Amino acid sequence: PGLQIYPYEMLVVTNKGRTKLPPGVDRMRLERHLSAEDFSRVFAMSPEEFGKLALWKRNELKKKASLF
Repeated sequence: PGLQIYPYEMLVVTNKGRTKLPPGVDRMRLERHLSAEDFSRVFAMSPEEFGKLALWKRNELKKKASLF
């Protein structure tokens, strides 16, 4: 049960505004939207690298992507 992969930019809100996230988004878990080509290109790590990381490192990274 995972959220559909979004083309990052689909969630990469670049203009404040209380915008609404795609039908089924996870703030603290936005990464679940980043495609493998996006996660790996976003966090320079294998989508998996994350599936094995921690909540902290994950946070320190997600913030690097703005998916936090």
